[PDB]
Amino acid sequence: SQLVLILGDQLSPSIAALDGVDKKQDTIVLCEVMAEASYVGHHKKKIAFWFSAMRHFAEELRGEGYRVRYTRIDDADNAGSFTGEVKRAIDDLTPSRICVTEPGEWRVRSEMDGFAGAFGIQVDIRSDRRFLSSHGEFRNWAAGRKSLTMEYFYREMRRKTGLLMNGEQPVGGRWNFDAENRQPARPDLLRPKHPVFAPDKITKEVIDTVERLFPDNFGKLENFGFAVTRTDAERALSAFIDDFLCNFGATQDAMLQDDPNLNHSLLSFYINCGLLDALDVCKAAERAYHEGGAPLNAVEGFIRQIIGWREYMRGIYWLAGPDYVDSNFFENDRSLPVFYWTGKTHMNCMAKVITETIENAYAHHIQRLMITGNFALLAGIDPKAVHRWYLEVYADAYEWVELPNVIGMSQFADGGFLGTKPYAASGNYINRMSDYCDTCRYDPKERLGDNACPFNALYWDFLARNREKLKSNHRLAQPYATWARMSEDVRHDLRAKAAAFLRKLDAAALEH
Ligand SMILES: Cc1cc2nc3c(=O)[nH]c(=O)nc-3n(C[C@H](O)[C@H](O)[C@H](O)COP(=O)(O)OP(=O)(O)OC[C@H]3O[C@@H](n4cnc5c(N)ncnc54)[C@H](O)[C@@H]3O)c2cc1C
Ligand code: SF4
Repeated sequence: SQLVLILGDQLSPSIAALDGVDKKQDTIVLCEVMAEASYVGHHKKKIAFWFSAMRHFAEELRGEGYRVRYTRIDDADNAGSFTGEVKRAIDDLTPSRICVTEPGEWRVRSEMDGFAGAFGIQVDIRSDRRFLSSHGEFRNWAAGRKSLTMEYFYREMRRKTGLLMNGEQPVGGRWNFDAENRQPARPDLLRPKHPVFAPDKITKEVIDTVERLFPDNFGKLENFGFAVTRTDAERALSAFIDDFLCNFGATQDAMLQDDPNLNHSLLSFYINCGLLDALDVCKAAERAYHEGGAPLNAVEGFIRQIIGWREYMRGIYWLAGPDYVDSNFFENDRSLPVFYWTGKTHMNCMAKVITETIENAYAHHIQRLMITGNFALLAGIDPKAVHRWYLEVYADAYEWVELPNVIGMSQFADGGFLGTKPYAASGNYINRMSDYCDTCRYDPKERLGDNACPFNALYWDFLARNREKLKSNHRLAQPYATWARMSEDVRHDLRAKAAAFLRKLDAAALEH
């Protein structure tokens, strides 16, 4: 008989490990196991989402006729590790083999590589076919290139899937419509509200348990609205296609104080644990285009984020190896400011985004990149500490997708390995793309003096102190030219102002 192990982010009835299961003799094993349980950064809503999502999946599998062994977070016998739980399961079920789908984390994959020797039983680790490229295919793709860029890989995924393909030509005569998706947005108070799902009996029980076992963890549990069933996740997909997809590209980079969601889909939490399938989501958007529900620049832009970025990050993560997390191109050692955990900062943009993170366990892409990520980059934060924050505070966070977004795209801590450019930006960018500055005590137009937006001096200081490593970068040529034409006294005053702000950070850090 088989022991079929299914992990917390593999909540799909077509997951590879269920291939060829004998429903009457095999047993599916689901275990609420948290290796980092004592890390208080993990958002309470994320933990509640994990476990509620997993308990509904166990019930769904039983309704399908499977035999399911379930261990809760609060079970007295919970061994606290996948190995310990698999050992407890072997004792009950006396299987002749273990089937499991390859995990999405370096550390968990290695642990499972040890099952065969630790238990003396056959172990079959199956390739996770929810991704379009195997590890080997992606490695061979990268070997033929020398400089990796997402856009090359995306073109290959467009051909492999057929999405928005007319034979071997892209639908509409163009591969990518990003150029049309970059304007700022004014508020639109008729934009519909996003779907929320009231907690059912199982979710309320998880919510109470999380409050009881992680009382001092980051984040609020109030107004938990995540879908936790396959059917409700699809209701969230439907809501996005009917209400927001047609305007998705229009506002893709915009930020608004009173609208935390704009036209984003808010489906990442569901795709990443298996309640939605990535290719099914793209096909839904593609259908919307042919039925006239959305324009091409919006549909292609949406699909590019999933079979382009999301599939690319997965390949980068496995190709870069376990020690990618140690990338530190600029040699930063500064710790993460405590206001990333509290929101208690006078920078209005940072305050609002961190607050939304506290309350919702979600922020949309341009806030992760250009607000909290940009600040950490400019401030010279240790990239590993930035990594820990993003992995812990967002409900769609898993290492394989978060790490290449933090190490590569946001912090440039790999020196540009995945092909992006440095996203350093001054307060002038935030003032154009958002209305955060309108109610901020600081002034985005000032770089010196007590009123000045902190991003302005920090932007120049970042460029100045990293000049040897960045001067050849084409996209920074104009900024470095402007810098070299300032007087020595102006350059000196900008760096002294930046030092004074970094000093405020260091003095607070050397409290705790
Ligand atoms: C510092 C940083 C950390 C990030 N951490 C994560 C993370 O932990 N988990 C995560 O899923 N995404 C992460 N991203 C990518 C992106 O910000 C989120 O996927 C997005 O905000 C999810 O919101 P949404 O579902 O409304 O996406 P939408 O704006 O509706 O985008 C549609 C879908 O495309 C995918 N997608 C879009 N952008 C990216 C991207 N850059 N990389 C991978 N997939 C993408 C997601 O599946 C998303 O659901 C990160 C980006 C940055 C800059
Ligand atoms: S002024 Fe500087 S700090 Fe205040 S909001 Fe605009 S960008 Fe953020």
